[PDB]
Amino acid sequence: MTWHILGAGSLGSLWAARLGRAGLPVRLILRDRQRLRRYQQAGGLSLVEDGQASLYPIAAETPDGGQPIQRLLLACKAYDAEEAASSVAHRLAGNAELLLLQNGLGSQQAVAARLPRSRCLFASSTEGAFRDGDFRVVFAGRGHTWLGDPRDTNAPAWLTQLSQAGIPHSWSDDILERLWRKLALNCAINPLTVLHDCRNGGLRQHPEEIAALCDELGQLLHASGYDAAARSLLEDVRAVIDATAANYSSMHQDVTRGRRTEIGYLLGYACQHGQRLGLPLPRLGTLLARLQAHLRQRGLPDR
Ligand SMILES: NC(=O)c1ccc[n+]([C@@H]2O[C@H](COP(=O)([O-])OP(=O)(O)OC[C@H]3O[C@@H](n4cnc5c(N)ncnc54)[C@H](OP(=O)(O)O)[C@@H]3O)[C@@H](O)[C@H]2O)c1
Repeated sequence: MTWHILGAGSLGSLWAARLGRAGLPVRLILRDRQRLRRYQQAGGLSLVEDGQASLYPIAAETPDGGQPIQRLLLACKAYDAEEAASSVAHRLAGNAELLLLQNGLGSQQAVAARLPRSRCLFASSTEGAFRDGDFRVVFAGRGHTWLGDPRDTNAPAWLTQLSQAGIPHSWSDDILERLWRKLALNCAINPLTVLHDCRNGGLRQHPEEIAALCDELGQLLHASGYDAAARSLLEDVRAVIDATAANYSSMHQDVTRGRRTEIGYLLGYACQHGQRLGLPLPRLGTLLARLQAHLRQRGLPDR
């Protein structure tokens, strides 16, 4: 019943540390043998909570070696999920279950199609963590993780050992309604924060734009069958603005650091989904066209 962890980043290490320190079998899957040596010279994962650093010596390995994988946590970026899961597709057993921690939509379905003999569970986390070195992660803020599977709504029995490890979670019968809620939340805030180069509190100065975006995002939510999310969206957005008024959004921090943006699974997925239907979403489309041009202007990928 080993917890295999693919993607020893921010969320990946935070999960690996909490699972391993609670006595559960955990195994890190690092990229190559070079990373495995750099991990063994460090001695384990360093977790920083309220300034206090602790060393968790979690066993690690490479994709080629190891035992069969019956439970895998995919904790990489959405644009790397397809390539990550395929690197250990040769070790997946017939009863393997995958926990997909990716943000947005699109990559989860791509992983499910690439691995049809495995069960892919969807997750939506609000926990905060960032890296401060190759094997050092700061537990920046507590949060919650929703779980669920659209095909198989029965909850697995191993949810209890997530509680033992201190990992807050809840099983949702309609997990896609959660992901669409968080996706529409991301589209109304993060693209404008990049184009205007401002904190989330700065969006108060653009109230007409927020209302126009939430309107088109509300139509997209209703056509997707999520009526409750579309009615409360405008007030859900304004609540997040006040709660994170002093913060820079995640997409703003990616562009600032010259990193790739998960746009292809957030605003890009939303504009494509409305096209698959029949909804004209012009303001979301021009917002996407501006954000793509903003990314290309700095040599960053537009997808
Ligand atoms: N971080 C948060 O607080 C947070 C909160 C909510 C949601 N999320 C979502 O969770 C996901 C992960 O975010 P993160 O901040 O944890 O990212 P991150 O810091 O970039 O960690 C991703 C990790 O995956 C590894 N990886 C990528 N492709 C791989 C491959 N093919 N084989 C092996 N390892 C591979 C990377 O290795 P390298 O070190 O070599 O690059 C990296 O360690 C994202 O979709 C994000 O939107 C994150």
